Amino acid sequence: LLIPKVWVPPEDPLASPSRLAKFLRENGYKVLQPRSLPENEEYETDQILPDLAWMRQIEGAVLKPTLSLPIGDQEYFPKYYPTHRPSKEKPNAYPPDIALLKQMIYLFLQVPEANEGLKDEVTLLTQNIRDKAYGSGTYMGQATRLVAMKEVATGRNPNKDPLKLGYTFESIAQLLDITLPVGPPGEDDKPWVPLTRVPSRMLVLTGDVDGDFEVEDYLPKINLKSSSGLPYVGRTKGETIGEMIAISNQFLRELSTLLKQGAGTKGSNKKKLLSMLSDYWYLSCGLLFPKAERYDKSTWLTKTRNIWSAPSPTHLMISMITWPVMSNSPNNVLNIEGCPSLYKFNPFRGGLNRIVEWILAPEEPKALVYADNIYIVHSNTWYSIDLEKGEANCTRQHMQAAMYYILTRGWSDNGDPMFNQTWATFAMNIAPALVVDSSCLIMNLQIKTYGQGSGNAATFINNHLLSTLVLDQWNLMRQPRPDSEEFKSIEDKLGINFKIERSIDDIRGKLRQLVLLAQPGYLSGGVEPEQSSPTVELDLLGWSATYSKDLGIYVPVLDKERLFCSAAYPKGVGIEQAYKVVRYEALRLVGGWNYPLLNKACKNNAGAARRHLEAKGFPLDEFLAEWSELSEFGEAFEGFNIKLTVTSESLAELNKPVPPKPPNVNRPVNTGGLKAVSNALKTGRYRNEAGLSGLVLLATARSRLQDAVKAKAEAEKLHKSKPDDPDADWFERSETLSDLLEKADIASKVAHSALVETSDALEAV
Repeated sequence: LLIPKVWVPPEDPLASPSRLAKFLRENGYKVLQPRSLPENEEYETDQILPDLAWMRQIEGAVLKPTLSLPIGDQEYFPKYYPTHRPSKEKPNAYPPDIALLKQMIYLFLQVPEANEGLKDEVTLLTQNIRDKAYGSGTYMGQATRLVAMKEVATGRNPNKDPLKLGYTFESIAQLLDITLPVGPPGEDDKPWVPLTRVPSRMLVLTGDVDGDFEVEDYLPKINLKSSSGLPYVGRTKGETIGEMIAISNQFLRELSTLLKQGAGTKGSNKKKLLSMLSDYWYLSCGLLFPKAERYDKSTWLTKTRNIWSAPSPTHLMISMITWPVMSNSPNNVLNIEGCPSLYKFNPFRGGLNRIVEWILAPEEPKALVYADNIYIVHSNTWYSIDLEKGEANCTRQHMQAAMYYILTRGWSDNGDPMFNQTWATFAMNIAPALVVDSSCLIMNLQIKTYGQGSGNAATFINNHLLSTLVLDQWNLMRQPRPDSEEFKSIEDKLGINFKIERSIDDIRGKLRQLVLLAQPGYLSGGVEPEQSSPTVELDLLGWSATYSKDLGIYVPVLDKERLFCSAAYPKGVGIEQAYKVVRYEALRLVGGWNYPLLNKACKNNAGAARRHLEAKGFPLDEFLAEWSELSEFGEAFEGFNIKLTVTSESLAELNKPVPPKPPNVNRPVNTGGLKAVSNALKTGRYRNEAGLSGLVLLATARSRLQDAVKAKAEAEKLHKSKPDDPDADWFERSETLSDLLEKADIASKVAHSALVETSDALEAV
C-alpha cells in the first residue's frame, strides 16, 4: 500500500489482575502482600496549614478551602487502572500524519526528472508510518518490560552495592566533583533557606495583604499537570498541592519527634519509628504509568516503557534536596575545563559547534556524560553508549551516595551542615528506600520495583552516578576501546549493564568533511534547500552535526531517524489548525529545515493553516506567544524567547554563538579530568573534602535509624579531635568514627543498616 490503512492494535492479553499476576508470578517477579491505607477525609485547610491561610485570601490561591487527608478510620487497598491508547476498540487515538505523506509524494512527483535522494524522504516517512504507532502500549507491554528490568537488576549481571566494592561516600563524591560539579542554592546576596524546615515553611510573606505584595517561594519546581501519585489516584499535583504539603509536614514532624525520643522509655523507640514508616508505606509506592511513545507495532505487546509515578509528598521531599542545588549548577564541558558533563547542554547558540571542536581536538581517549548516556571518543571512533535500562541497575546505596554528594557539596558551608538530622535521616536512610527497590501499583496489584523508580526526583542524578562509576572503572583499566572484552568486563565489576547503541569510525575525518561538502540551504547561502546537506549522526542527546557556511560553524540537526519518527506520528475555535502550525514549524525548526521534501511539505501544510486561521480571524500571534509549551520540542527553545518561524534569518539567530553561562561551584574542579582523580582515589589515600558534614552523614548512615542525633554528636566530637588538619585522610576518620559509633552502641549491625530497616518497615504487613 502507498497510504497504509488504519491500524487496529492487537488485543491486550494481560488486561486483567488474574492474568497479570499469573504472568509476573511465573516470571519470578515479586508480588507483595497488599497493604491498605486510610480513606481520605475532608478537612479545613486553614486548620491543617494555618501558616498558609494567607495564600487563599488572594488572587491565584491554588489552595482549596479544604483538604483530603489519608487519615480516615476505615482503610482500603488502592487501585490504578491506566487507559491505554490506541486500542483494539478505539484505534483512532493518534493517527499517522497521512496528510504530510501525501504532500511529500506530491512534491516528489512534481520534481521533473527524478531524484532518488528526495524519494528517500517519502520512503523513510512511509517506513516509519507502517512500522510504528504512537500511544501508551499495553499491560502486556508494561509487564514484559518489567521482567526485563528485573532481569537487568537480577540474573545475568546482578546489581552491586558500590560501597561493598571498595567505594566510599566521599570516594564517589570526588568523582562527581568532576563528573557532576555542583553549586550552593540561591547564589545571591540573599541565598536559600537551609534544610531545617517543613515544606509549608518554604513559603514566606511580607506584604500584609493590606500593603501591596511580597511572597518568597522556596519550594521546588513541580509539574502541576503530572499525576499526584499513590495517595490520590486520578488527581493531578495541581489539584493536590495542599495535601502534598500537609502530608510532608506531618511526616517530617513525626520523624523529628521519633528522632528526639528520650532514652529509658516504656517500649522500644525503634519499633515506634519503624511503625510510623509502615503507616506511610504508600510514600514508597509509585503508580506504574504507561509512557506514551512511538513504539514499533510488532512490539506493542512486549515493550511499553513505564514511568514510576512518585507520590507527591515523596517527590516534594526529595526535590527540596536536589532541585535547589541542581537548578543552580549549570556546570558542564562548555564552561569548565576537564568537565565531561553535558548536564544543562543545549546545541543551539553555538553549543553543538563546541562539542564538535571538542571531538576534533587530538586528545583521546575522552568521554562526555549525561545521566545514563555515555559518549566516548577512542581511536578516532565515536561511541554512543547507553546503560542497559539504566534505572534497573540502581541500588539503594547508589542513591544514598548521591544524597551524600548533594548534601556535602550543595548543603554545606565549608564543611558546615546546612541541614538538621531529620533531613539527614530522610536523605540518607529514608528517601533511598522509598524510591529504589520499593514497589509500584498497577491495577489492584502491589508489585515490586527493581532498581530505582524511573521518575523519582533523583532518577537523573542516580543514573549520572552510575555512568560516572563505569567511567571510573574505564579509567582504571587504562581506557580500553568500548568494543573490547576489557571494556565489557566493567559490567561484572559494577553490576551495571550497558551497551553500544551507535559507533562511527574516522569521526574527525567525517566531521571535517561536513565543511567541505555543505550543500546550499538556509544556513549556506540563505536559500530553500533542494538537496539535504550532509550530517554526522552523532546522536549527542539526540542531535546530529552539519556545517553552516553562513555562520562558519557546525550547527545541530535533529537525528534523522527521530525526526522522521516524529513526523510520522504527531503527539497529542480553529485550535486544530493552530496546533498544526506548531507541529509543522517545530519539525522544520528542529531539523526539518535540512531535508528538502520534509521542509517544503511542512512549510506548505503549515502555510495553509496560517491562511485558514487568517480567514477566521484567529489570534494566532497571541496563541504562539509561548509556543515552546505547545511543542514536544519546546524544551529545547524555552529560554530563547524566539518567534516560531523558519527562515535563514531565524535559523541564523538561533545558532549565533553566545557566551557559555558562568559555572557555579565551590572548590575548583581538578583540571586534570576524571582520570586524574580516578588514579588518585585508587590510592586509598584521599582527603575528606566534605568536612564535618561528611562525617555527620557517614555517621547517620552507619548508625541505627533511631540514633541520628547521637550519630551526629559522635561526628562533631571526632571532627574537633584533629584541630589542625581534620579532613586530612578520609579512610582514617572513617575507621575511627566506626569505633566511636560502636563504643556508643549506636552502630547498626553488618547486614542491618538504617536503609534495610526502613525498606522492611515499608513492606511490613
